[PDB]
Amino acid sequence: RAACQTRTLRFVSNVTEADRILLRWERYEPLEARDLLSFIVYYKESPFQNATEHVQSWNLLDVELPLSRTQEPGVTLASLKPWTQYAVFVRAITLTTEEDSPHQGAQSPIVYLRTLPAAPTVPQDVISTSNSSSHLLVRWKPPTQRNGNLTYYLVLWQRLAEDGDLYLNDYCHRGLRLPTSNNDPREAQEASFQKKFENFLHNAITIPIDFEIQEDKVPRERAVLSGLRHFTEYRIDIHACNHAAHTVGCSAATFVFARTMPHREADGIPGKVAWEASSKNSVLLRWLEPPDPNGLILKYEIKYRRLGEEATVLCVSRLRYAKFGGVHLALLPPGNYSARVRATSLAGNGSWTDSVAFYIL
Amino acid sequence: VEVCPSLDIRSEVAELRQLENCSVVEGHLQILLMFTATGEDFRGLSFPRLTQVTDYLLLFRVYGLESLRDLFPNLAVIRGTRLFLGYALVIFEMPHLRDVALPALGAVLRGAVRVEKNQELCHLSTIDWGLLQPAPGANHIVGNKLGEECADVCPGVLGAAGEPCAKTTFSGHTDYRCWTSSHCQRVCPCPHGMACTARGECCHTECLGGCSQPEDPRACVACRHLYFQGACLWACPPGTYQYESWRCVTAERCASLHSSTFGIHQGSCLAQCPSGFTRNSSSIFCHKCEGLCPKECKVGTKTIDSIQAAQDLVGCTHVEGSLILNLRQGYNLEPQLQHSLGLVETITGFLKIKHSFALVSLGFFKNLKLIRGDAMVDGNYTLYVLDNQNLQQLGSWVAAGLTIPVGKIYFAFNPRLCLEHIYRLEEVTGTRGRQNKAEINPRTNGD
Repeated sequence: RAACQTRTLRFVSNVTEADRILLRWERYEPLEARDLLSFIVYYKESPFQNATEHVQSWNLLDVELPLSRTQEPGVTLASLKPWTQYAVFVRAITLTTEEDSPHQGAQSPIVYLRTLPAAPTVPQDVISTSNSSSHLLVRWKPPTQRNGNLTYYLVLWQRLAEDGDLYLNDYCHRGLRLPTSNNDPREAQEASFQKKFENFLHNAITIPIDFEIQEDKVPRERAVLSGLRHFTEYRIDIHACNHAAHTVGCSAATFVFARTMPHREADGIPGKVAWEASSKNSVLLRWLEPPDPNGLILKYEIKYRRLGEEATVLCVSRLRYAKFGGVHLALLPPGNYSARVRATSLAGNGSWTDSVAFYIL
Repeated sequence: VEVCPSLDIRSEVAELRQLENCSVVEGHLQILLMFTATGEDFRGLSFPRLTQVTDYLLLFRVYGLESLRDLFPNLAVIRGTRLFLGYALVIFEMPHLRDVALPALGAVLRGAVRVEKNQELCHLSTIDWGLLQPAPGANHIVGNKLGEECADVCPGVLGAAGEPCAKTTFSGHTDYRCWTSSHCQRVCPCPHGMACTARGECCHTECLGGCSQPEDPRACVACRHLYFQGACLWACPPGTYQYESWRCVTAERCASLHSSTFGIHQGSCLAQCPSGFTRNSSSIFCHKCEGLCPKECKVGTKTIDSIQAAQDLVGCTHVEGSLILNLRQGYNLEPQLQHSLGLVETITGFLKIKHSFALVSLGFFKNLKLIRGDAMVDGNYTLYVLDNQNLQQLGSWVAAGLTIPVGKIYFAFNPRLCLEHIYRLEEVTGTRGRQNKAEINPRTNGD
């Protein structure tokens, strides 16, 4: 019926795409008469260059040869993962009803074709921590789909300015929860939501080209960022890359937000606290703001007390402090008074300064 | 004032320029994936003319954008005719975003709100969604900045920007309601869904979002029920019909808007008539179907290789083209292929079946009645069954049901197809002498 002496079919043209493979081979016209034949193409994903024909594991594909003199048969394999090796070979069928006629089957050598690479998947499991006030340590995992030969990771970190609402407020009333640095130890609708927002990112590419983005390239799956400001938040974008100068580019970012450790003594008050009393029992105390605090200064707490009795505290906002450059203390019994001042920043409480002593008569 | 169909914007702030003259988006507005965007590009960009989005609003990874208070300073109503998985407003993974800030937002007619994974975004507990949505319990607002980690400063409260505004109750909390530190939410005394103005007196009932004069339908900024000729109406005038669930159009206008499958059943000019109704060429109104919808499907030469490749034809009755079945790797495909193919009643072109090793029988063409043969296989063939290793029944679309006007048939290499079935097909087709030997001849089919 079939499977007679076997001929050889040569591939005349191969085209590789990101997820397609176009193939052509010479037109094997049968040594026959008003008969019929067609080809069947076997292709399977084989990482290595060892594979066995005829056998399932393979994926079959029928191709009827066109009825003309030009346009060699050709096929277009589709839905192929990028940067994968595929073993392909074609085989003629040439089923005939002739009584006495050679069958003369034909097939082709197994040929391995590699499809073009594309941008890889976003990095997975990005974690970050701070070991000091000017360093950030970042770790992650390789992308799920490398889509090529992994070469490096593009790391970008951008400084984040504090929101303006902290600047205008009175934090003596309605206090808020202060932020902290980083100390990480370095359902159908939900699935559809994540699937849609992953298909959104599948078409996203990145060209490997108070706010200033600075670039870095890292070979391993870990990075250290140095020279940062103290107690300032940073946004970190991490893209996986491969041969991407001509490819569609690098991956999409996997940004995380990390804050550096507070500076230990950035909230200290410079110089010494001066004063200038008034004849109406009211006294005025002056002190200059810290130049570079941890984020910003929320309030000033001043502790004053008469010589001998208990202590009294007073909270002052930025607005009240800046309205006159200091603090007024009125309606007090005459005597010798001692005062200490502290600054409160986003990191937390500051350090008490030296005592200032004055008199009221 | 402007049509402005649904628009997706990506990858460039320049692409955001297609809303210059837009007034009402008759669709969904998407802004996403703007990696190379800074806080300077979005500072000088504003679209004050946009005042309504019919479908929904989505924002996804727009870098540099800090607030929507400048992008859409006059956006008022989100109709929510269709939803992004039930959400009319989605804001996801937005770096640098600090507040939602839609200061002119009047209502979200239908759909929930999803504001997730914006690490720098707060001012979300200072807004009551009860004065915006009718069912605020479906909102999904998690993953943002910690609620107690930022000061949701409203223009009133403590020493702030200035004049305060009213406070309501949303989830058992009586606190100030505000959008940003300067703009704060708008309320006014009258029953729900009654838009008001600067004077505080709320406008006509049909108004929505806002107005300019009270108790004047022509002065509304957004029509609650229907819109026509700069006025808000409970229903369209008798000479017009609804369109996109939001405006009134004449018959010829909505006929031109879809230029063949449109219909005006139940006073609503849709794009495809619903189930149970259809129209072909008469006056455009989806009258009730007799017993089934004669869906017509046009394909050039639809090669079929699997059930998934055949699910396209689901529900088709008249096929304008040819079918080329080739099912080799399947197993017991008859019940699966009956659902897809089997409502077909006429094939204008040819029918070919090659190398179908998985097809035990051709019984999934039960309603097939005619194969005219307009598209005709080379060699003067219309029915071309070739190389079917196990094909026994050849279906039941026989006994005077079948009719092939032109073109011959061709059966070859069907060992298990007994010649009795082929000869019965020849008899019921009414054309037996059309073919000749070696086209049906044994030693190939019928062993």
